[PDB]
Amino acid sequence: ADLLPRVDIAPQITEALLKEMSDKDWKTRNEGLTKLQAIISEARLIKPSIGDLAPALAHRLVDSNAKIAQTTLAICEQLATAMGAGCRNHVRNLFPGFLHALGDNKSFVRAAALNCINSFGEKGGYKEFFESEMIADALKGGSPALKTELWAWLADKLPGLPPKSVSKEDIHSMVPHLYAHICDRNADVRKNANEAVLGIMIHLGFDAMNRALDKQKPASKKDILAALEKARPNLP
Repeated sequence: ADLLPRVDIAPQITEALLKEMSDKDWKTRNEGLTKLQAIISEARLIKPSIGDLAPALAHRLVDSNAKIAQTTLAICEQLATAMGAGCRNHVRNLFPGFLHALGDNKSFVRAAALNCINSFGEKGGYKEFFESEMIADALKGGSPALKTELWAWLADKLPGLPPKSVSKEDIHSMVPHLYAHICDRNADVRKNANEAVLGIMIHLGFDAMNRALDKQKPASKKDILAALEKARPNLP
């Protein structure tokens, strides 16, 4: 922890607040989030201890009501700012929900989701995103919009992350999806997955990716190998 004065808001995350947040009526859930927003604003800077709030927010990130889901993204961004480095403590709960919102039909929601991701990344470190196959699981069953956004993000971020901040094994888990999506039926997915080849290789290296190609025997081996060969001369 840094040496800033930080308020512990855990005592304010009451059973009643959580119950209101999870009411069957979306307007009532919204009232809960309204109270939550005020709690965070009034504290300004907070400790990482938030009671059972993180799993509660995770459910709201994937709320069946779009307004609630959007409001929750805004609250998570507010939470990141208030918590600073402590936000890494809650990545396992919240990141899957952020990733899922990247698949939204509406660009402003995808943007809010990206902003949450990058806020948590900057404040708590990107290291916690590359664990437990959260990214691979999102890519796996992913909508075209999600795959488009997520490959762009990986292509953008991986080349600038030091190896210590990225689990090699978690990057390995992305490789089958990379090899499929390089050939995706969707032109945006194809473009962005190809752009991510270099970033993946910066962390795994050519030999490991080529071994994966041989072992996994995906379709279009010639095109996958071509992509690996195209990226290699651009490695650091």
